[PDB]
Amino acid sequence: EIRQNEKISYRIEGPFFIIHLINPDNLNALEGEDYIYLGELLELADRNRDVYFTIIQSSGRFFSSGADFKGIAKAQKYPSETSKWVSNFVARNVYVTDAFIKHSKVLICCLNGPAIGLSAALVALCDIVYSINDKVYLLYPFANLGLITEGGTTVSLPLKFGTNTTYECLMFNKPFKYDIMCENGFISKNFNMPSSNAEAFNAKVLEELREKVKGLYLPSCLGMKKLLKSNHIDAFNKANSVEVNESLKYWVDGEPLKRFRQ
Amino acid sequence: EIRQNEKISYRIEGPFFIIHLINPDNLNALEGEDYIYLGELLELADRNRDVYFTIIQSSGRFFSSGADFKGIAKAQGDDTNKYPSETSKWVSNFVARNVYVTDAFIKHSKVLICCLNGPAIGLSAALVALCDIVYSINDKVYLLYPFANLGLITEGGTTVSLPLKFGTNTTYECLMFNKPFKYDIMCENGFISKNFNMPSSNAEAFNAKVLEELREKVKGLYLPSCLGMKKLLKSNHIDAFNKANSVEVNESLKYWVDGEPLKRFRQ
Amino acid sequence: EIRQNEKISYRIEGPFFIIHLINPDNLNALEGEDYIYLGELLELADRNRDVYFTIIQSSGRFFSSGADFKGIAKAQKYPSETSKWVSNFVARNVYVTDAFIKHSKVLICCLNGPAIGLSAALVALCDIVYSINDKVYLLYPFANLGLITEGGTTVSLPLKFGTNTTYECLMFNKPFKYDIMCENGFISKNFNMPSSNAEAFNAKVLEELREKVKGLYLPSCLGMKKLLKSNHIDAFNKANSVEVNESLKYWVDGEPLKRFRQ
Amino acid sequence: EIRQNEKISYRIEGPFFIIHLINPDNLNALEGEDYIYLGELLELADRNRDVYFTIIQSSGRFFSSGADFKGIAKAQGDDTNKYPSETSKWVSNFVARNVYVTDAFIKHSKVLICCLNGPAIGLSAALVALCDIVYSINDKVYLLYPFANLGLITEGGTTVSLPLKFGTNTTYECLMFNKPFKYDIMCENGFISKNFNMPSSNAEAFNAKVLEELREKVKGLYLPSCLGMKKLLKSNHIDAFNKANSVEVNESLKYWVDGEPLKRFRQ
Amino acid sequence: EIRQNEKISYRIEGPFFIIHLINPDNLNALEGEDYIYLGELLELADRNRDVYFTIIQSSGRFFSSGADFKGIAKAQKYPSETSKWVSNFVARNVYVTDAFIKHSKVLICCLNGPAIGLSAALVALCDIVYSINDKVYLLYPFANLGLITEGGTTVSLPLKFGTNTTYECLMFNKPFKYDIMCENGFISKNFNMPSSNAEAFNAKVLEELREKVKGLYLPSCLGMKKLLKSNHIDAFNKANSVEVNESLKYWVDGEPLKRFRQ
Amino acid sequence: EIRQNEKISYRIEGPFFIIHLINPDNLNALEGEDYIYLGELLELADRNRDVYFTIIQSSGRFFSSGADFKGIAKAQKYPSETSKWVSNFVARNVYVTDAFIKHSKVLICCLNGPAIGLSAALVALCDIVYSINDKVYLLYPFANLGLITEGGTTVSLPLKFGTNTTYECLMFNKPFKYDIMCENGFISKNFNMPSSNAEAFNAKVLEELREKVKGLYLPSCLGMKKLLKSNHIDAFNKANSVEVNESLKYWVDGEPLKRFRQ
Ligand SMILES: CCCCCCCC(=O)SCCNC(=O)CCNC(=O)[C@H](O)C(C)(C)COP(=O)(O)OP(=O)(O)OC[C@H]1O[C@@H](n2cnc3c(N)ncnc32)[C@H](O)[C@@H]1OP(=O)(O)O
Ligand SMILES: CCCCCCCC(=O)SCCNC(=O)CCNC(=O)[C@H](O)C(C)(C)COP(=O)(O)OP(=O)(O)OC[C@H]1O[C@@H](n2cnc3c(N)ncnc32)[C@H](O)[C@@H]1OP(=O)(O)O
Ligand SMILES: CCCCCCCC(=O)SCCNC(=O)CCNC(=O)[C@H](O)C(C)(C)COP(=O)(O)OP(=O)(O)OC[C@H]1O[C@@H](n2cnc3c(N)ncnc32)[C@H](O)[C@@H]1OP(=O)(O)O
Ligand SMILES: CCCCCCCC(=O)SCCNC(=O)CCNC(=O)[C@H](O)C(C)(C)COP(=O)(O)OP(=O)(O)OC[C@H]1O[C@@H](n2cnc3c(N)ncnc32)[C@H](O)[C@@H]1OP(=O)(O)O
Repeated sequence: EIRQNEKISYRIEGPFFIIHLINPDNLNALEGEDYIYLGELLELADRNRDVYFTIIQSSGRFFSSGADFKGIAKAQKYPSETSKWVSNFVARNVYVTDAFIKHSKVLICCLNGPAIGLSAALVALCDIVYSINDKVYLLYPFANLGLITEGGTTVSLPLKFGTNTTYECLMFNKPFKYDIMCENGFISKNFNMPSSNAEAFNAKVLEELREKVKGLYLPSCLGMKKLLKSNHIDAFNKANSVEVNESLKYWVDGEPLKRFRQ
Repeated sequence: EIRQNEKISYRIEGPFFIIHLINPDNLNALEGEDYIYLGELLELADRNRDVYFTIIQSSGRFFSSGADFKGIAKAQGDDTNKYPSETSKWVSNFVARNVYVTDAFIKHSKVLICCLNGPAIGLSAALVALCDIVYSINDKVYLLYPFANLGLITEGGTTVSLPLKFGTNTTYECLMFNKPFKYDIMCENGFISKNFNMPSSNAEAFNAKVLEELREKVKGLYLPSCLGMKKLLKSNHIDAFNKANSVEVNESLKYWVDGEPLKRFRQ
Repeated sequence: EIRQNEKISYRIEGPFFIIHLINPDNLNALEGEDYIYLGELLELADRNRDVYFTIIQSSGRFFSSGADFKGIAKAQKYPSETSKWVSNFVARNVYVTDAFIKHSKVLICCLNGPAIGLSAALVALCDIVYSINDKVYLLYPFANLGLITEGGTTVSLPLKFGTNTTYECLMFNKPFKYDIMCENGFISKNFNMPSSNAEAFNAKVLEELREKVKGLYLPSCLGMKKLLKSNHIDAFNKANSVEVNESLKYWVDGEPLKRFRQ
Repeated sequence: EIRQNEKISYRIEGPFFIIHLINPDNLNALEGEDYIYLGELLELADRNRDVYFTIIQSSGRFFSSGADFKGIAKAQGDDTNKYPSETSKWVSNFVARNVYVTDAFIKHSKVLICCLNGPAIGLSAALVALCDIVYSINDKVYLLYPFANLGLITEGGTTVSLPLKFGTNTTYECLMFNKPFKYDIMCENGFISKNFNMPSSNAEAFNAKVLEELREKVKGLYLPSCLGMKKLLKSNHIDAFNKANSVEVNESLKYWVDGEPLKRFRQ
Repeated sequence: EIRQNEKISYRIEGPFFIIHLINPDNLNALEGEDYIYLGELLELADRNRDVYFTIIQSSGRFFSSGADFKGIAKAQKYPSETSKWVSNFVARNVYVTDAFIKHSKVLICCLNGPAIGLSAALVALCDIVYSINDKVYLLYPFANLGLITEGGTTVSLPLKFGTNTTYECLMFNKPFKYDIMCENGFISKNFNMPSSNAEAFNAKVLEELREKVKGLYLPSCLGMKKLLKSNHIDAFNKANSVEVNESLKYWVDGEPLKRFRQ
Repeated sequence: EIRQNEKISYRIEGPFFIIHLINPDNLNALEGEDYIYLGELLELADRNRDVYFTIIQSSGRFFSSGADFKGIAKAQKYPSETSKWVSNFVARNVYVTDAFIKHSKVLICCLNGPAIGLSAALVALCDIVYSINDKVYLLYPFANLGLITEGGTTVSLPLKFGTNTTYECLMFNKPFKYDIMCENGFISKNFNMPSSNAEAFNAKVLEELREKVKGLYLPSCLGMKKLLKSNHIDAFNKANSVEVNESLKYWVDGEPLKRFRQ
């Protein structure tokens, strides 16, 4: 049981809890409350004993263009700038990043197009990623926005792409392109479908997943994930706290607001 | 430069940045915005190159009775809505404040000294346990962490600080059964570095006397060494504190959302 | 549901799962299968959603004199000495130590008299310890038996008694006496009752516990323990594996067997 | 000095301690006592001051098909009892063997080289992933960890070794869906240091050719440097491996005791 | 302010602190005091608030052939062999490795040819590496010199090249060649220029860097690096201390000196 | 085999390797080369298979007053201040601290009077400490000398005395007195003998040790220590490297030299 959100839906099909970003006209840009909603859906999936896999799917040509700048401008009532940003940015980010970090079900991202910023951080926290075609990329534009690492990217990017690649991309605001994703095994399967039909891609992933789970003992999947998660859980939780608190001086100084308004 | 707050003041005297909780009629109970203010003051002290020591002092017979329950009830009565869910409300009201103020203490680079003029409770007691040095007014001080009785869990880094400073077995006895860490336990674990043995009716005299002794003790010291040493000492547990901060604040949410603390905060 | 064991019983009273060592004529010395049984009882308590506290109580004048030497002599069928000790010692020790380390309920030991060896290791893994009187002590006689640290004592003893004290006691086979236990806050309450009535002591602890839990929100107790456990869980699990494997060369060399037979 | 085992032999040639799995008709499937024997051989090599490299070689078209299911069925049919409970049985049969052999690999101080003459499966594949260097016979080798299909979880340190050597996302795809780590994935992650590109019908020629190249490569090296370097490299993940060993072996128990793997091991 | 060194110069251009190894006739082999000098330059760059990037460039056909053996022979006054090597090797290595490990500016290496030994260790500690052409390699000849890992290679090589590749190269004294560097993303861009003009390569890298920093908020770069560094800082500091002390027995035994003399 | 040193002797008696500081007229103040010598003696004891305990004893009324200031003034040939202090301070500290941290034999300190500075740091690295009488203290005067923590005190002091006590003593240059030592179990036994006869104290400790080892299986002592050491070995090695490098800016700035001259 949870409120409805017009930008994000979910459903359950057998052992699969499927979350769908459904706002393609705005490239599935997300506001603060939408990130919170996403975290609440993960927590709902996590409490359902019939769910073994949580699948995140999107719509249109982008997975998500990241945080909604119009919503950010609306957040610019509180005794100080610090208090405002603690409520609007710190809170949201620590909550949703935490929901991904601790999630006990196998978390699969269907990457139907590019992801940017905090949405791309969340993709990097998923356990398995499938791409629609070779035009997908991840962009973390923090240096261009006057921000720093978010959503656990301090840990996930070096871990999944290597340290030297991560510095080149983050320091100079360059994308992690399809080729770098394939070379680091970030994408487990490219479906090579046209960008004009995310829907067909999403259905095809689900169809393959129904085939792949046949005969598996699903509690083994969760048992294995529980052990695998313990390799970096501490580093992720440490990073979440420091990222969110260290970002405050950037917001309070004002640079991101200037730049979020080109 | 910072706004004023009627419940907390500060001043600078030489190398000392002094923070004073000044609401003794309410036992220096603090609302969310006051915890935030406290974190902002630490960050202000941390940026001031003339400050080597940040001293936290209070007033009256309590250091602080903890989070203000009236303010907590305000975050439940509406007051428009103005939140799409209970989760969203508690993320903004509890998660955010706690993660911010705990972090300000954990990372503080100046020597952080607590003048314990009476008991401390809850999140305020957690902050006392994050200070580097603690002086007590007399042997009637105690720390109480009443999480089990409020339907909550560890806050303000107590997951790490209590076992570290009081031992694990003592921590379980106190936290599981809502029992205070009393003066004798504090002294036996070296938590209190000096008991001034003054009457509880004059926090003001105690506070002045601590400052007077501190002015004497710093004479002849090379103060950048103090900071250099703290910078190394902090690295022993910094990772564990930062990890605990994130986890404590997120794991509390289900307790707030379930509603138990609100029932219990009501008497 | 579990088999019966004549040396160890259990019962449930409200939120308390009570385990009772009931072989005072043999000072509650335990064989390998009894340590395993103890681990199985912990795991049973851990799965019961009505249990919040697991209380371990004993009988007579000793809590437990440790591993039963007669049973050890019986273990002296297997292709090698290594294989024998892997089955008899390694297996038992890793299993029972693990059951204590991961236990999610609040674990309380009623110390009715001295504990020795592996039984004393288990006492040091409990969250809270109450003593009957000031004659209790813990002895870890590994240096005298030709063995090394067991039951997580590599971590628990320095953690609960300090490093320098631990070296003095372990290197020279000296007890951790009541005074050192009180000074390190290892014992949370001394009941100051006569050693001739463990039964009255055990009942009195339970009576105080029923009083102390009134008004508490018990899920908070478990929530707090779950966070507290994460401080050292990794070090305990690492120690368990190394202790058990490093002990093998001592058993295979034969020294403990000579000495276990004075 | 050690007993003989008809399924595994060893010999020493100069600085090389060579272990050979010699039961190709059964795809070098191993029973519990064989895993133990393998650990004993590692410990023997580790104590020999003339040995600098421990080389593991196999026979036939498979490196090893993993744990022998017939032997597993023996540990279920009785065979007197002779165990007070299912838990006690599995502690002795599974827990004990796994924790011992995994530990022998994790702590081994000599350079550990695997000659991969064909596929490896299960616990045997876990041991391959614990070796320092791996050479393949041809591009048809693969590693399979079929835990999800057997109703089990990670074994032999794979909790740590697979994400470390293949990356996290690749590891989840393979483990969650019971898919092999194929040659191409092995090459792309640098898991295989050299592919010899020889036919699968002659493991013997492959094994000899690896040894021949190794005799050439060690010429002129100061061999104590190899060991000194390994001693430092091992410290990067030694704690994580030891922690994982204990947890893997204990967490598997509920899967054995519940019975699922026995049903599934039966076809 | 710092003394001059004829083998290494530096200059500052805008946000770039540029260090130039300028002894191509000796393949930029470095003596102990030159490594120390290099550490001092990093520490100077680190204290300059206008510097955001520290760029290390070399000359000729080699980046650096490593420690100068003629200088080593000079070091073979002190009460013991141990005391001599503590002063000559331990001290310098622990200092320069530490300067690279803690450096807070973005550290970029312009790899104009091969690097060997301690110089190659320093290349592996840089955040970003650009290569002149596909003939560059790194060689860590410790096994052939009778030494062990240096300059944090205990951590940096498995981290950046993987553990199995690291064992093959280190155990058998084999280079990490261009192909292995590209496959692990160690090199972020190959400029594909001729080895006869390091100068042109160096100028071209600086030109591209000036282009890539345009529009970026440079304090974000440093903020991000400060978080990224925390992933492995503890392991690097631990390794530094252990590498330098464990190498002593190799120097004192004398093997490296015999071998440094062929 | 090792050279002789007039300020420090050693001998072997059965399983005991006994190191004796023998310069009471100068309160056993030690120069750099004497610290190095002390490290070499530990490494000699560590390589001797008949040694199970390494015992450090001193003479006169002080254990050691710390680093010899006259020797420090001599050290104030080198291209820079940095290079000088790297050779004189960094090198020696990193070497001797490492020798104590890694030592595999049981390390016992006979505290015949106060210890100061780096010598007191070494006392805090010993496994077991016995005091002559209740007038012993440890003083770490770093704040008064314009230095920072040394000899692993960053880790050993909070570990053995607690964090709040450590801040009070270090920040304000106050001694850890006998009472604080006894309350934290730092001292395992006070012999309560007069300060005018260190020799009798030293002989009495050895006599009690010969009595306490009787019947023990000494390889168990070492086996246990090897496991106990792993609890904090990484933190000690990390601290060693950081302490020695971070102290440099204090020496180079000059403050300690001014203050070492009163
Ligand atoms: C509390 C949470 C804290 C948040 C942490 C902050 C960090 C982040 O999440 S990063 C978000 C920063 N966003 C960016 O940097 C913008 C980059 N995204 C882009 O899409 C690029 O502009 C670009 C060039 C790739 C898009 O090209 P293009 O496909 O032409 O986009 P466009 O056609 O304009 O998109 C369609 C519509 O979606 C809207 N839209 C797209 N992205 C966003 C966004 N991030 N925010 C708001 N609206 C957006 C457009 O305004 C446009 O509206 P309309 O149809 O009315 O013109
Ligand atoms: C964003 C932040 C999230 C943090 C979440 C939770 C963390 C916490 O801080 S937990 C702390 C919650 N507080 C408590 O459990 C205890 C608070 N209440 C108490 O009064 C003291 O504990 C107690 C009982 C020891 C005081 O004893 P006593 O000396 O008798 O004082 P008492 O007479 O009760 O109070 C004196 C006056 O101060 C007021 N006051 C004292 N503490 C508080 C408080 N915490 N909130 C509101 N008012 C308070 C009283 O209401 C009373 O006012 P009035 O004169 O109008 O009656
Ligand atoms: C698979 C698991 C691996 C096990 C890990 C191994 C490490 C350990 O657990 S340590 C166990 C080692 N045990 C010891 O060192 C023995 C020390 N225990 C003692 O009780 C001491 O002998 C001592 C002096 C304190 C007891 O004094 P006391 O009270 O006079 O004992 P006592 O009167 O003989 O005890 C009563 C009976 O219990 C029996 N008993 C007591 N302890 C044990 C024991 N550990 N094993 C077997 N039987 C025992 C006695 O044989 C005696 O039998 P009876 O009544 O027929 O004479
Ligand atoms: C204490 C230890 C605890 C460890 C617990 C679990 C960890 C594990 O090791 S899991 C591994 C379990 N094994 C498996 O899942 C796969 C084993 N079975 C297989 O045959 C191979 O995987 C497979 C299917 C790829 C082989 O393909 P293929 O080339 O067709 O060989 P196949 O014809 O099946 O077998 C050849 C012969 O060797 C025998 N054999 C092969 N592997 C095994 C085995 N693991 N156990 C018993 N017999 C085996 C076959 O029974 C067959 O004998 P026969 O001539 O009498 O029919």
